[PDB]
Amino acid sequence: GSSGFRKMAFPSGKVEGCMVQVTCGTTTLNGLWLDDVVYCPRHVICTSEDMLNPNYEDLLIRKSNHNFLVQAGNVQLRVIGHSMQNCVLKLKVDTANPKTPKYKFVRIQPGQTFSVLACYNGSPSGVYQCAMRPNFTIKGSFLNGSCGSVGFNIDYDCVSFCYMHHMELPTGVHAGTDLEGNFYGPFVDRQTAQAAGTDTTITVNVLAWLYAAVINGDRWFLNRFTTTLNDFNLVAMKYNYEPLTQDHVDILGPLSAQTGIAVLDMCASLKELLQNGMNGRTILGSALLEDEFTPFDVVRQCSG
Amino acid sequence: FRKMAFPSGKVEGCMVQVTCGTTTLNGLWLDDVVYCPRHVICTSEDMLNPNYEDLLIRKSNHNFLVQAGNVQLRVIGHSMQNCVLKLKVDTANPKTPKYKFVRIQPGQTFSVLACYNGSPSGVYQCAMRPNFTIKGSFLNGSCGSVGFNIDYDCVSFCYMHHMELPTGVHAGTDLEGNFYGPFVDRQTAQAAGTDTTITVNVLAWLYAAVINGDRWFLNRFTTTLNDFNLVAMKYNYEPLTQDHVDILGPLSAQTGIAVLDMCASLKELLQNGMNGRTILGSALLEDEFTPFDVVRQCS
Ligand SMILES: Cn1cnc(Cn2c(=O)c3c(=O)n(C)c(-c4cc(C#N)ccc4Cl)cc3n(Cc3cc(F)c(F)c(F)c3)c2=O)n1
Ligand SMILES: Cn1cnc(Cn2c(=O)c3c(=O)n(C)c(-c4cc(C#N)ccc4Cl)cc3n(Cc3cc(F)c(F)c(F)c3)c2=O)n1
Repeated sequence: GSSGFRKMAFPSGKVEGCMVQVTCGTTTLNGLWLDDVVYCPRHVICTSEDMLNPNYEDLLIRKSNHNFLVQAGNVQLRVIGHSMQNCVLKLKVDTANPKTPKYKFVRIQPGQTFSVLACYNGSPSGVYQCAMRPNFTIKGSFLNGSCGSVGFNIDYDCVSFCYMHHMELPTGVHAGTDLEGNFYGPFVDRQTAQAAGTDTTITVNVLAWLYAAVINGDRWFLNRFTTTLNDFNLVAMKYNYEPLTQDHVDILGPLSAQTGIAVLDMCASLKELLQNGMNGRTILGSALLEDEFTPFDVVRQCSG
Repeated sequence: FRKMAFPSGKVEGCMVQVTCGTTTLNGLWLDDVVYCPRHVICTSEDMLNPNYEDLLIRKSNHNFLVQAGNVQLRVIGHSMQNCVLKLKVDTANPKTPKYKFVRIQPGQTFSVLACYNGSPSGVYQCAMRPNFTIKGSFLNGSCGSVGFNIDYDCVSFCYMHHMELPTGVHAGTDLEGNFYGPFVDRQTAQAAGTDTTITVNVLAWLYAAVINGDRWFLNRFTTTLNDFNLVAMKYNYEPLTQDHVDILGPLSAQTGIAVLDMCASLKELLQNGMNGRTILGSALLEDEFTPFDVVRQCS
């Protein structure tokens, strides 16, 4: 049929050119170097004696510039200023990053997707795509030493940084901040076991992925039941799916036009899947309903 | 575990576009040579069965438009090597990474940088299927996009995309222009043969499950390699080679589970099914993570 379907990340080169390593004493993690400032998680100034409940502002006033070792590949960068914005440490260095891309800091909404460049000791190791969960965690793939890896989207030639990785929660999901240092979700940069709120499924993204499945020739789940938007949302909420808004229906328009399947008709298919299950069948090779592709992700991949 | 691509920056810096007339596709610029599919020299009249030798004889350096963005790179020599065109240019790419060309085996995974008009659009992980296709994601204009692995600072290029087959899977060559599989670069009826399951990767996935403490399927037996291979083929699984056994060695050592004991465990799963149980939260056995991917991603 059409031309295949995969989780796809943005090319990571523009972000790779910004990754550095930041060390405080025995403590090492990753930083992001843009112009003459390096941004990283402030937890780097804590020690194991501090980590349970750090007083960051005490820790920082006791710091000197020379306490921070910033390395870009093989070159050591001189720190000539330091400050802290929320949970992000900013180190001013005496040289600009020549590879600084055009960029913006943005705070993303639950449901939106982004790419993550996982790094260790300042070196990029892998790229993958994630979503901000409705409970403001992310289901990433990160190991010890990934602290400071960033998430982003690319538009034309501009990198929108939206995430900086801080921690792994006990359930194995991940928590972090925007680039102003504000956590997504109710989390705190202390080494304490932290639970997230109950998660829900991102309905508009499931619908977008069902439209991808149709574009790829997988149509077994379609039906002719009718639904209104309100009645679809009542069933959705019953199954811990997020509400679908009229803005969602509008954003699904291009996918609906391309496949000739009305958005509310696709909702009636999803309603049936939620009530009856998949009967051990798959959709796009998946046994589960996938909710980490946005409408934009689908269109870009299947039309653009 | 999840599927990760390699950081794509080293390959991004090698992508260019190649145009002949009104036809444009992607090329790879390493040192002073640009590599691209030779299909670029065909017209819509040539496509069913092109005479590539003839079409190339009629080409001169001045007929090829190579661009890095809007910047044209002057072509100073051309040749064809199997199904790849090689265009020598007058500028060595200053972003050339350390690199090798390698030809991979079925089962091996790699990252694809999908590009359109020389501009990278996205990166994803893929496996070479046993039928020598990939289940990629590509649109028209993606011809010449490449697949690669990175080891330390070195980029091992293993795939250059040529075409989509009627089932929507993809076919291409190595960087010496030799197709994976029986495919040819012309618009004919060619079809992917029936595919099979990549046994060595399933085994690596079971090892990953064990490492993470998910070990219910470890049965009390062992098997010979021959008996396992004969049973595997009955379930449309690939037979294991001696090289597969060897690449499983680091996971076998890490878990203390002999390769042939894990084979016996998989044999029971094939013969009996899951009983409704899951492995790593999946009712399905995954066959697109290699033993390297498990090592790479658990560490
Ligand atoms: C398994 N895994 C998956 N993702 C991760 C990411 N990941 C790391 O990369 C990492 C690291 O590299 N490092 C280095 C430290 C660290 C340890 C000490 C000590 N003793 C002091 C400072 C730090 Cl930053 C903590 C880290 N932590 C714990 C942590 C991180 C925080 F920013 C935080 F505010 C908090 F309260 C706790 C972490 O979660 N791990
Ligand atoms: C939906 N989709 C998914 N993957 C793709 C990749 N994809 C392209 O990107 C693409 C392209 O960009 N282009 C430009 C051409 C093209 C057309 C003409 C004409 N007329 C002449 C030369 C070429 Cl290279 C053919 C292409 N083809 C067809 C093709 C490509 C071959 F190299 C080949 F040997 C063959 F016999 C047939 C293709 O498959 N498309």
